[PDB]
Order: sequence, then C-alpha cells, then structure tokens
Amino acid sequence: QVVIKVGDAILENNATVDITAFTTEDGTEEMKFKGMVINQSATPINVIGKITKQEMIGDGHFALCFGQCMLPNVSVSPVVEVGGEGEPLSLRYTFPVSNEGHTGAFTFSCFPESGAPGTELATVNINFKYKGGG
Repeated sequence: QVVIKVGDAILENNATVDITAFTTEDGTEEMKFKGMVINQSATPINVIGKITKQEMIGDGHFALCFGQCMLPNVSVSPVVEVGGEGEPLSLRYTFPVSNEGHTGAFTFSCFPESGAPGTELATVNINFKYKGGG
C-alpha cells in the first residue's frame, strides 16, 4: 500500500533508479534523486524514511529530505504521516569534481513508525552514475 513514485511512474518495490545528471559549483558536483512516497490506503500511516546503505567516494556527502531536510549524512528522517497525495522525497549527493567517473549508491526504505528490522514498506535503490559511473 506504500509506494515510491519517480516522475510519472510508480516504482516496483526494490526498483533501481539511475541518476546521471550533475550540476557544478565551486569545484563540487551535486546529483539529486527526487520522488514521492505515497500511501494508497484510505487510512493515513506514520512512517520513517531511512538511508539503509550508503556508498560514496571519499569526501562525498548526502542530504536526505523527507518531511524535513536533514543535516549532511543524517540517515533517518522524522516521523511523517503519509496519505494518497504523497510526501516529497529527495536525496542529494555532493562530491568533488573529478575527471574520472564513479557510482555513489544508496538504498532508501520507508518503515512503519516502529523502525523494526524487516518491516520495510517500500524500498528504492538509487545509483548516482557520475561521468559514466566508473
């Protein structure tokens, strides 16, 4: 009943989304994933969003926004009450400009307020493929 949407599409659970676009500012690159977490039930549900896996180049950092934009490298959102219109979700990955490519890789899951292991309601895997991905 809880899904992640990217662009116009509901993702299958555990989908993988590749982001290749980057913007440059002050010798630092930024790549961004954007989507929505949607609760398709008539009854609202309280969830927490977590980055459950993170793979970055050495001086990379990430920034999660879900309910609130969290500080750099903070992996857990606040509790958010989600319904049918959905809650925006974004993940920004920032890292040094390089002539060489690499892939930053993250997993985001939505959990019931509990946060109990194995209770994931929806999961997306996000690959930031910078300059070919390496």
